[PDB]
Amino acid sequence: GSSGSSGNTYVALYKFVPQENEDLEMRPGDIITLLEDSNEDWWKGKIQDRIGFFPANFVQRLSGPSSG
Repeated sequence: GSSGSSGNTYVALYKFVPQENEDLEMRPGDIITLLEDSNEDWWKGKIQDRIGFFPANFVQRLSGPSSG
């Protein structure tokens, strides 16, 4: 990301099954790059070799390594 602004990463909790191209496929344990967060119910991101829309209730914003 050239001169990125919002570097928010999300880790897919469960596997998603896209019915149409528009939808994006993800697996439990992958890293998705949140690109568009205008919506609230569903968010858009970018995967290694995959791309598209996906539900937020499936992923969990990655805050970071919790520690004292």
